[PDB]
Amino acid sequence: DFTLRNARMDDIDQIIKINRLTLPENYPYYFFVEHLKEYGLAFFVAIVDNSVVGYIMPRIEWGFSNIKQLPSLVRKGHVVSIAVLEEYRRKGIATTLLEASMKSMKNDYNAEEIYLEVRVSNYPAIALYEKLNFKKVKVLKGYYADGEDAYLMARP
Ligand SMILES: CC(C)(COP(=O)(O)OP(=O)(O)OC[C@H]1O[C@@H](n2cnc3c(N)ncnc32)[C@H](O)[C@@H]1OP(=O)(O)O)[C@@H](O)C(=O)NCCC(=O)NCCS
Ligand SMILES: [Cl-]
Repeated sequence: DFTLRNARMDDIDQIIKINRLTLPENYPYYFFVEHLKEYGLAFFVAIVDNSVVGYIMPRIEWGFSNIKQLPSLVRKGHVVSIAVLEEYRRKGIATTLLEASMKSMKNDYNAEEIYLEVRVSNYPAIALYEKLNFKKVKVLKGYYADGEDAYLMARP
């Protein structure tokens, strides 16, 4: 089984290692640090045997809604990055990380809606998000480097 706690500065080495093994968007270390500094309460790691096997990196934003029809300014949570090491997948880790991060986005940071972007080919993640009541809002054409479309997904 696994446990969740808030990420700490000394987790970043392991967070970056997971990021680089699992995802092509390889953000600089300082990028991870900025999110930990500003939105840390909603930045979680999953722990198995005193090591990090998963994380969720959040951002809290203010701007136009991705959900309302008429332009509408809101406080919104943004899932920037989420990953689980291969060996530890399908154990409910990402679900747990997401539920924990979303709680904090709303309760610590006053987020009113939550959104993310995902590769249209990333069926495991799309399935995860739809389980947690995210809906496809629109296709961001050619969002990824090389040209892959993203779904913008958002949750009221
Ligand atoms: C997407 C990812 C974070 C899922 O992590 P996870 O801990 O394995 O997810 P969970 O175990 O909580 O799964 C929750 C739901 O996700 C879906 N899912 C996860 N992996 C799946 C897969 N291999 N095939 C089909 N559905 C999958 C299922 O609907 C699952 O619900 P269920 O098993 O009860 O039916 C993980 O596969 C991953 O680390 N991928 C690489 C990084 C990445 O793509 N992150 C997202 C970028 S936007
Ligand atoms: Cl691409």
